[PDB]
Amino acid sequence: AVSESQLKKMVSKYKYRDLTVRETVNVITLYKDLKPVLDSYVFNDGSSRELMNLTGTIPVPYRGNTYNIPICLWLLDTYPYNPPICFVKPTSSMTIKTGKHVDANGKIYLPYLHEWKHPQSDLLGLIQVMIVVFGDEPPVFSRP
Repeated sequence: AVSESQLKKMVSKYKYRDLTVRETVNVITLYKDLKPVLDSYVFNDGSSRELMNLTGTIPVPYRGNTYNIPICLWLLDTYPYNPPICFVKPTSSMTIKTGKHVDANGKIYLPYLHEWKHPQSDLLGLIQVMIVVFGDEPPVFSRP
């Protein structure tokens, strides 16, 4: 994976670095296709900041098969006290299936994010929710 020393260096400007690093470790230890990456987040204001996101796939059972659903979770620099900004990340070969929990840009909406409160709310709990919702209604299509 990535080490915690590397994670601590990557999120060095975060307000709650040890908590963010611990939750990230737990996620990438469990979901080995999620990778931590530093990238520029384009805010609504127009400003931009360098934030860590978790990007990759999570395993989702759907009607007799397990699908690798591509996602992106952005951690704000006040993580874990504000929720991540979450997207499904379809490849060039994929479409986004919109619905109650997913808009046309791939942004995800869930009661868990709206209701987010630390420490009862965390990235592992969130991913469990995504696995249930996407298991009911896959947010990405790839064939007719």
